[PDB]
Amino acid sequence: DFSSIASASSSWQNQSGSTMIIQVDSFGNVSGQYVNRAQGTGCQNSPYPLTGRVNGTFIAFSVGWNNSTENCNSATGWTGYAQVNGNNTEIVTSWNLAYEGGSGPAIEQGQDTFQYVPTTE
Amino acid sequence: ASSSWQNQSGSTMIIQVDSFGNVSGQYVNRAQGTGCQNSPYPLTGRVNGTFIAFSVGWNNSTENCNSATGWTGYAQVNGNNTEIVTSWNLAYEGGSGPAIEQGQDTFQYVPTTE
Ligand SMILES: O=C(O)CCCC[C@@H]1SC[C@@H]2NC(=O)N[C@@H]21
Ligand SMILES: O=C(O)CCCC[C@@H]1SC[C@@H]2NC(=O)N[C@@H]21
Repeated sequence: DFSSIASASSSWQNQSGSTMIIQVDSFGNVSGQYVNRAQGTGCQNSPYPLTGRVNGTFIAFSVGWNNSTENCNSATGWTGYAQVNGNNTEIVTSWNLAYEGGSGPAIEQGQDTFQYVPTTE
Repeated sequence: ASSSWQNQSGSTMIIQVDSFGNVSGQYVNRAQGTGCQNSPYPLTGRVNGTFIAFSVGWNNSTENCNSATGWTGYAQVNGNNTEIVTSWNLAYEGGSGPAIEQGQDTFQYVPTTE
């Protein structure tokens, strides 16, 4: 359960190198900070707030791509589930990125799997 | 600040945008064939200019669908109409195990809930 995650910060990285730090409360809110490091994308290396909801093993969270350091005129939402892989827990997700193309507004699809990262010294 | 929306499926939401770009409200699901219909669910999200993403976990203690959905899109001003064009994913327990369904919703701006 994402309850296991409650009342503590926990960190998570995806295969494109992005990290998020997330707080899950007992009310099922998700708060955190999202550092994007995926190539081909604006808004990298700078923390973006994030908010979402957890229900048991499922989660969905949201980021708007403005934090005052960089604005990419866009937003992303992710939806997925926690699962145990080997003996790591990860979060499997599909995501959409809504942004301003030059042909017009577009919405790009993709997938991201986040691995739990324990705190390091 | 506060506004109501209905999508092609008859589903309804109310959203407040605060001074930090947070979205808050509730979502009432009316899409045929789905769980968790006709019952308020918490909604949270973020906005950025004309773009937005929001999230719901389908759990309220009246009905838990073991389930969560995220939407991402943009508002556009279609004359008298304002719309939110979205794509969504719904992650849920399927028969094989956990799974993720894709779909799309256009939300029409509701002036005064008719
Ligand atoms: O380029 C932008 O408009 C904002 C950054 C985009 C980041 C996307 S969102 C989904 C995918 N997962 C990531 O960690 N980064 C990309
Ligand atoms: O059946 C469930 O697991 C909960 C109901 C989910 C309703 C989906 S979410 C996306 C689409 N838009 C809606 O207003 N309803 C469906």
